[PDB]
Amino acid sequence: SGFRKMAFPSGKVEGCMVQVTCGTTTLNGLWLDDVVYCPRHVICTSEDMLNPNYEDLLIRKSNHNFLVQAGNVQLRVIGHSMQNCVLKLKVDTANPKTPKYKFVRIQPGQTFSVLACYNGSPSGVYQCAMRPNFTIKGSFLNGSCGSVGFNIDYDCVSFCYMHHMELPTGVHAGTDLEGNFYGPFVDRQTAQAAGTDTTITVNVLAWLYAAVINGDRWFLNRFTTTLNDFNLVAMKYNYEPLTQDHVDILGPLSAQTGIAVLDMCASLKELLQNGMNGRTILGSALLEDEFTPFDVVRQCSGVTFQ
Amino acid sequence: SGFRKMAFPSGKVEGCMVQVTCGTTTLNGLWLDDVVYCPRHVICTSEDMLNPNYEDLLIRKSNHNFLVQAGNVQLRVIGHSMQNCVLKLKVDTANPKTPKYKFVRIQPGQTFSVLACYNGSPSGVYQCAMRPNFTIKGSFLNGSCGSVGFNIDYDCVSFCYMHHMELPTGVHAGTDLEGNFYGPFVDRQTAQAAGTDTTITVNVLAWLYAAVINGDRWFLNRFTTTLNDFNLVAMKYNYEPLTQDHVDILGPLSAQTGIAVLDMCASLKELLQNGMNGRTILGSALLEDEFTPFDVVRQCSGVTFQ
Ligand SMILES: CN(C)c1cccc(Oc2cnc(Nc3cccc(O)c3)nc2)c1
Ligand SMILES: [Cl-]
Ligand SMILES: [Cl-]
Repeated sequence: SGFRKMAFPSGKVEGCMVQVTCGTTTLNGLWLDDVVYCPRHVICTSEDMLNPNYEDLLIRKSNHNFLVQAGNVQLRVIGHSMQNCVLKLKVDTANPKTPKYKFVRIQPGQTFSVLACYNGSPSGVYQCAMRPNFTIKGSFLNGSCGSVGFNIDYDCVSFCYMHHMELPTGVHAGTDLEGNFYGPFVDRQTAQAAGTDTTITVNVLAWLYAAVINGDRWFLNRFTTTLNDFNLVAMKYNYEPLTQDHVDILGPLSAQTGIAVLDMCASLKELLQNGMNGRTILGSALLEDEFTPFDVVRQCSGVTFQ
Repeated sequence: SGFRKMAFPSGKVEGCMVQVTCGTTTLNGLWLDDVVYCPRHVICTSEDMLNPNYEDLLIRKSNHNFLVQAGNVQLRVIGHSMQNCVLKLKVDTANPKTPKYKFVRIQPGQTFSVLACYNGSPSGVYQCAMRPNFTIKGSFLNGSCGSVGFNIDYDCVSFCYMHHMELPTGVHAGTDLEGNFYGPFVDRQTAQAAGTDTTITVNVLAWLYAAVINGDRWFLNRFTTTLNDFNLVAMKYNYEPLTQDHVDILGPLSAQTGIAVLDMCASLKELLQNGMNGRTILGSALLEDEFTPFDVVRQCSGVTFQ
């Protein structure tokens, strides 16, 4: 038993991390097969940060201007190109540590592990959720750009995030591995509106199920509700609307606990309308929304999904 | 910026994880050089866990009773012996991925990363604190026994914990890698009292410094406190007493922020007495105590490992 924010083991990703330097600036790159991926603002200086012309800056560069180091071994760069906001440096050697992998663009509300890195060397690993407003709340210092987010299914690493910037609000923004930013953000040193955020309803319900499985049951009540009534409450409390697809995804947790999904929705409704009265759920004094139903099952391997 | 509960990169430890099966009992082992370390209760049957005579059970065991799988390959047990509560299986093949390592017995209040494993395969990684009462509040399901906890310093993995059991209360107990249990616990299926626990006061103060570094400052006040007077309030709220040694350890964080240690104590004194009034610190609605002063500096400094 127990329930803890749990990241994926990072070994497979560690072996892909390298250090990329262009003139002054160093950040991290991801070496897969014979291509290194890194944020394109590596080719930038503070003179250029408010409105970089990335096409012109890249024209001034040549293969040998990109210093790429995998641990202690220097890599030979044989080509470069820009795809959206990432650079792809072709190297003469395929990474012998390349895992089985895919590139994926995740949906808001999905979770992933981040391997925070500096100078191509790993520093730590933690779980993030892609907020509804397409930011993440991580731990990213100077030089952490190019650190990636990922999920592991058996033996395939699905890379879904590369870190590019911290907004003036202190939250974080980045791209998929094709270089496309999550959300409306751009790679320039400017104040940028992140949309209104909201709480990931389906994740709160999954975490309430995890709590019941772990023996925390005080919030269970004698009430039920409708999807429509619940969604009225959710909208009032800045929660994401709950769809039948969400109900469907919560099915296996409903089955293990025997608590109908709409009964749990009535429990959540009461928590939102009355607060938690100073009590806790799974060690937390607020309602947690960064565990997916998948995340919960992984840590409660008693429920039946297949 | 940003402060997150962060585990060490787990790659070096993943390469040492194997599966140990004895009869119908499978758990995890740690393969360093030509020895596989695992909990000795792997040799117990269901009906033997009330009061096993491990000496007699081990005598009855033969090398071929221990099936050890390392990925696709099964190792060949050529030796079996017992060191306190850990079983040591000599194998005819040394681990080529053995990292630089030490065995270390940690102190209550210190933190370490746990690599949760099942059937010899790493499942996830998270950060824990050894509680003052020598338990840990982890996330462990059946078969997780043998999962290890560790720290990394530079390039050396310091193994400090091996998981052995879940207490009937749902917290967790284990040994150092010499097989000595942390706390008053023994490896028999008995109800065992874990001592009264306390909050790690030095860690809470370290975490408050982390919040100030990340822009959370509302808790700060212009109140003064003596160490002795703060300890009167701490004892009322089941906080462990703060010593000069603790004050000294927080020095670097006091220097970085310009907030004297005892002034931070005055801040914590108010938070314990009046609570948080619904406000949060670093996203949390309660006081966090699983970050050491080192953890805070390490994170806010970007320290890496290679
Ligand atoms: C997207 N992103 C992170 C980005 C984009 C383009 C250039 C780029 O490179 C920089 C930006 N800023 C600075 N220094 C700096 C110091 C104090 C205040 C200040 O606003 C800026 N140094 C390099 C980063
Ligand atoms: Cl995830
Ligand atoms: Cl630690």
